Amino acid sequence: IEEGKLVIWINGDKGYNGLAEVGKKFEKDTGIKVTVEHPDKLEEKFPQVAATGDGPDIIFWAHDRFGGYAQSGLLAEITPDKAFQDKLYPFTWDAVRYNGKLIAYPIAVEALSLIYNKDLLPNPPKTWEEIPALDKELKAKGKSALMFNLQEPYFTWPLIAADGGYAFKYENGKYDIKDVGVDNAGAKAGLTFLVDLIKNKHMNADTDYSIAEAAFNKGETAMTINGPWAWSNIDTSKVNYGVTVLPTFKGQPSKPFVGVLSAGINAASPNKELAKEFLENYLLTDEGLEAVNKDKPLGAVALKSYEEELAKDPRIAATMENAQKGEIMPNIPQMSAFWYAVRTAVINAASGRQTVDAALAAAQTNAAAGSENLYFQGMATLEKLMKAFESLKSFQQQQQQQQQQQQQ
Ligand SMILES: OC[C@H]1O[C@H](O[C@H]2[C@H](O)[C@@H](O)[C@@H](O)O[C@@H]2CO)[C@H](O)[C@@H](O)[C@@H]1O
Repeated sequence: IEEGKLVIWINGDKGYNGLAEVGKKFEKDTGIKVTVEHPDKLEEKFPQVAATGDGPDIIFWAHDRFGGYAQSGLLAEITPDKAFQDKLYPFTWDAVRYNGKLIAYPIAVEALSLIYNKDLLPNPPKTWEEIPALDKELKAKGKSALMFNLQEPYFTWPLIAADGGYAFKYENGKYDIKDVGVDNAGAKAGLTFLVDLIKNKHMNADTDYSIAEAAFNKGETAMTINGPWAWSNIDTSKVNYGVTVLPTFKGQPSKPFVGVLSAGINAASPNKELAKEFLENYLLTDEGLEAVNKDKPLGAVALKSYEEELAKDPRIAATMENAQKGEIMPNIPQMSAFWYAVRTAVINAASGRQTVDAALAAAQTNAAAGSENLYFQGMATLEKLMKAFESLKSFQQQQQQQQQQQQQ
């Protein structure tokens, strides 16, 4: 990878130009090309391209995926003096800490909130169960109650989790890597509620990120579930919008997974020296954040000096309310598998393709398995077994036939 550039990948829903403004200031001072890019599904791409001349120097993602990448030795260790570490809240350092080493620089705390249209809904609903009633209402008025991305379990998870669904059990400060609360009763109850919305045409399993965004912005649905990055496009559509706590289900709080947006450094990179300089000296400063937060919000930020300001903004105050009630994502390498399972479990359940009981039954077993790396060789084994057992039945039958034809 050409030394004396910085190539940065960051997800497209994020303030990608805000950050590219920061790579200008850097270029001004250092005279270094900073190239911000946003390829679709970077979380999946990075590991394929890492150790190559087309790897990124820096990669932005929530902390969850980084332990994955860390295990595979794709991230360089970051070694910043404690004076610096004191600039940002510790718990953010905690998120990017794997086998006691730091692997990314924390940037932003992200939690989904309930974004609602203050016109169509003067009062937004305090509970999930209120919502079918509020669709009857707005179905009539040509509108819809609620629309959020079903195609990512990030958004579906707060509901599942709400009656004590969990990914991997935390006990003795470690994650019990074979104990998984996807197919537990409250998780089952969570998903069953959501399928019942789809069953009763109160929501539509088609719904992708784009559509949900269109609908709320174009004033067609009273509610979405999203994070602060979404906020900038809704300002634009001048939709009078509030940003509140997600509603209780079975009178328990919605428990979103809380990502920490984090900037890891490609262990392949020659510019690890520069990468650190950029992130510490330019991005993680009240200037370089304000540069992004203006483009598309970071929501709540790792950097304390700035977050002190942003906290007053009662949207970011509501974002932290949701987080407080939710849970920080594990950063274990198993999360990749867990995510895949639940994506599919929720798809299948909402498409009808599988019962709720059946979908989570699988996600359980598949998440506990640890890796999506075995699906091919597994499915091949499974056929091999199926085809054998069929052969066995076939033989039972030729034998029983052959015995009837000797009794004659
Ligand atoms: O949907 C599963 C998905 O959840 C998380 O991804 C979030 C994350 O908080 C942000 O990076 C933001 O861009 O939106 C994403 C949701 O689509 C996990 O970080 C990710 O691994 C997982 O695939």
